[PDB]
Amino acid sequence: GGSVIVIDSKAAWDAQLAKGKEEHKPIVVDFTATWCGPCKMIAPLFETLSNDYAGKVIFLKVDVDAVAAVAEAAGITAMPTFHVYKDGVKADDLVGASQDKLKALVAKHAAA
Repeated sequence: GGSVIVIDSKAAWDAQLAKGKEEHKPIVVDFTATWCGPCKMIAPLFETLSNDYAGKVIFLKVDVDAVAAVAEAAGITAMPTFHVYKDGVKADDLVGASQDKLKALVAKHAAA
């Protein structure tokens, strides 16, 4: 629908990071899992934020169990974990289900 893009493979992962680099837009990733309770609780917000920032920020969702290769490379240990990517590299992160911190993180990078 143009909101959250579900990553299903490493190939998709690489294509999306490249997209952020080509469009010069920051990417915010939600590393989650079906067994993660707090992840289930913050997902509604991540989606809303994706509607609120459509066109300014690209939102990706990675199910760690479904795409182990990306999860491992990303260095994930606790859920949920949020990463910000710019020009193809990790630029910032947030770990935990803090709604107030998630909002601040997105707003911060939506700017400059």
